Amino acid sequence: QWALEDFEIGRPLGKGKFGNVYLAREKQSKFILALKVLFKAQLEKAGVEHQLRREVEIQSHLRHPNILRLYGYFHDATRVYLILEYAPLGTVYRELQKLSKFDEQRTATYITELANALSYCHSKRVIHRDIKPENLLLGSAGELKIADFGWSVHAPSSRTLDYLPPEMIEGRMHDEKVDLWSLGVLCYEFLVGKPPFEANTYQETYKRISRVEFTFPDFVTEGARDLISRLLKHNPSQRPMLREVLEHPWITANSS
Ligand SMILES: O=C(Nc1cccc(Nc2nccc(Nc3cccc(C(F)(F)F)c3)n2)c1)C1CC1
Repeated sequence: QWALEDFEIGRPLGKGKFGNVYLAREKQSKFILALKVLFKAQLEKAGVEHQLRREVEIQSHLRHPNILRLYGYFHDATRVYLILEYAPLGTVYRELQKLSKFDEQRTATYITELANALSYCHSKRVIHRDIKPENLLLGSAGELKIADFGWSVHAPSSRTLDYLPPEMIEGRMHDEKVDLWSLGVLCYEFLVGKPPFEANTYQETYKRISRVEFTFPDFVTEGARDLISRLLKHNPSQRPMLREVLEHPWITANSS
């Protein structure tokens, strides 16, 4: 039975959705971890307790080198506390704005690691549906880790905009092919420095996503163009399997 008294709190890592994440050390063992603090009142108001419950259930039970481990949880009067694996090298989000854009080797490596992780998730009937750079963390060896499971629905079939597929914004039926779409958007954003449907406006981004209207800058190689164009199909059925993505020649040539 964990309590706040069991941990020494350190620097704030991030300022989060429903509260900050802190660096923490467990007192007995000196184990370094991340403490995600969520405010109950704000969870009530947003009405996302189910998604939190699913998140907790999913992340505690899944075991993958490219998925951030969840060790446990506890609460008090005002807060819920998530006890998380600490990822030393931060978010791919910060990494992206620091480097501006990624080279093909770094990108294909990240895509490989994500595809492996999502392939595992999909085999356990878990669909992420909230994949984006700020939910992607880097471990001590720079290995990509899915940070959490977001505030999405995770069932095999269900019904910023930048990372959501056309079937999800149009209120249509959506499945595991959502994560393939997200993989296409990430691959584009990694190479270009911005997501393919980015706009100054929500209403415009919505239009871009629905029309699937994006263009490549000249420096995007044909192998990269081929994978991305395969992933960003309007019709989910047309999107490749994660298995095909892992075998794609551009991935093979460039991934570590
Ligand atoms: O800042 C550094 N590293 C760093 C920044 C931010 C986060 C981490 N690690 C980490 N490990 C486990 C979990 C998290 N979670 C987390 C990190 C950042 C933001 C949020 C959000 F937005 F959900 F609150 C959650 N972060 C590590 C240091 C320069 C390299």
